[PDB]
Amino acid sequence: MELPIAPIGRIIKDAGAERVSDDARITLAKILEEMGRDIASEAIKLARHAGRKTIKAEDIELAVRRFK
Amino acid sequence: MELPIAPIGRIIKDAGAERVSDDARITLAKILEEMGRDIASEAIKLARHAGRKTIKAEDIELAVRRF
Amino acid sequence: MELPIAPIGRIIKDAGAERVSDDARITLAKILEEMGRDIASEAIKLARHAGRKTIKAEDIELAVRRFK
Amino acid sequence: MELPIAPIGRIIKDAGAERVSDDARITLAKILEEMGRDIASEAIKLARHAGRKTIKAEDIELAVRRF
Amino acid sequence: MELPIAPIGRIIKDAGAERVSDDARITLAKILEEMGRDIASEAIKLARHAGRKTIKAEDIELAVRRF
Amino acid sequence: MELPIAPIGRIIKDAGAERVSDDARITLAKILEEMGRDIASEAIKLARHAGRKTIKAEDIELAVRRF
DNA sequence: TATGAACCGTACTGTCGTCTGCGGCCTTTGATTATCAATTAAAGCGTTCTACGGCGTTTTTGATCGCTCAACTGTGCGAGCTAGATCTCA
DNA sequence: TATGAGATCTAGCTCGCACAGTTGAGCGATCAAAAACGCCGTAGAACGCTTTAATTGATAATCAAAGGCCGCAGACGACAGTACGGTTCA
Ligand SMILES: C[As](C)(=O)[O-]
Ligand SMILES: C[As](C)(=O)[O-]
Ligand SMILES: C[As](C)(=O)[O-]
Repeated sequence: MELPIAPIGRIIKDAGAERVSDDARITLAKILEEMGRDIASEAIKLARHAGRKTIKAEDIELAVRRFK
Repeated sequence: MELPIAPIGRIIKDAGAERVSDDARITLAKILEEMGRDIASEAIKLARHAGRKTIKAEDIELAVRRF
Repeated sequence: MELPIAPIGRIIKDAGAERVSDDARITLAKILEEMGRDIASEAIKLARHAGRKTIKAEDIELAVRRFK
Repeated sequence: MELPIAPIGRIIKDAGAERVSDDARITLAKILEEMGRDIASEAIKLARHAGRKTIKAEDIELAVRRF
Repeated sequence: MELPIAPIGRIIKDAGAERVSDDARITLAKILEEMGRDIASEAIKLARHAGRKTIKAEDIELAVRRF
Repeated sequence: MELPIAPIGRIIKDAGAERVSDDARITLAKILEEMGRDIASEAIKLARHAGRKTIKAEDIELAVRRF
């Protein structure tokens, strides 16, 4: 669990939530981290397909146009 | 930009990336934050529909199954 | 409708079908052609992400590695 | 090899490809043929589950909802 | 949450678990219930495709093939 | 057969089934129980690998990512 | 990874509450026989679009070079994670 | 509407995110020889179309069976409250 809980809680709060449960925060944390991992994997596959070793923003933006 | 860059960089690195550009990190940050905001909004609408004011984990888990 | 109907009908026949409706054949034709177009499009985006303009088998296998 | 190569090449061309390798055409051919076989099999099982022996469009459209 | 927790806990116990967390029991409960709902839906689609209104064991056994 | 039939029947009913055969209920029961046993076993092996003896929800959530 | 150590947080015994399970009768739906049209297979026709090169040529993909740029030490001020009290919904 | 349940708030104690050069490396460039795709006219093997004709999938109606619903005795899942073996800290 690399992602911190507090900023995500602040996200849910900024979304319009009066009160936010810790379970919701941790859940959204694990979910967002999961999506991050998947998108990262796709971007890596893309960059590796592009003959490059460094992950650029292009790889992320292209990998994100395929769910998740 | 509520989400920090370093942990996300650690995510991309743990995914199998030898080197990661800062632009990629910031991009993935904005993307994850966007998804977070949207999902949070949906969960808020669900919980508000459920007669509750506090966002519980069920609201999140149900909201993510609406993408 | 780029794809011919008869070979696809022969595919359904080779699958184990005693009798095959024409509606089923044309339907499967439109479906397979649709899938083909989608996969081709994805492979094109992948190759275009690369330094190439020509679509190679790698692009096809990678686009099919992320589903139609 | 039930499927012809040329129409599929024309499909890739209609997708927006300037130049297309033969390997890509044959690969996409084998892939589309594979999917065709799988969907056909599923549709056959579907119709066989029913009181019919003939494969109708309904069976295909229902079998394709299994990816 | 239609499914009870205790029998599932007994399942995990019969699997070879010395001690079982309640979170694990509830998790496996919701998961198994989810799978049950999905399989039930598929079986319903199957029986409705078969021109019948009653869900028979055939529909379940065929719906569980997805897999 | 650790799992009860009635709640599963209520699941199939909640899925949209007008009428449900008892054979279908028992079948889905045995299926869900089977999946439960397999997933439980996998989770047990997972927890046994992690240096813990107690099965937590994490082990289940990781075991279900094998299907 | 090994030594403990404080503390979650289980297994536990036992009690209460609900839920299943089951046999009752009934109502509806499941196959089943029989009829009858829908339609799909089989063959044979004509015509098209396949597959196959031969060359001309766009396009790769080699190799080598500055060159931005990401990783990686160390630092300070920021940021989250925690513990406890108070209330606000659940 | 009564009560745990639990989320917000306050404060502070760390924790790791942010940052600034430094060093080294992967990246985009520059042409360049060569794989390799496109073009296109040719021979031919297909797809398509169509009528014969029989197998089939509906329709209709009668029969039997098989869930649904109701209600009851008994099973067992849920729920505190308490010693402790286990987990996750250091
Ligand atoms: C205090 As608020 C912005 O989470 O409603
Ligand atoms: C040759 As083209 C214009 O169909 O990509
Ligand atoms: C005693 As056991 C098989 O439930 O761990």
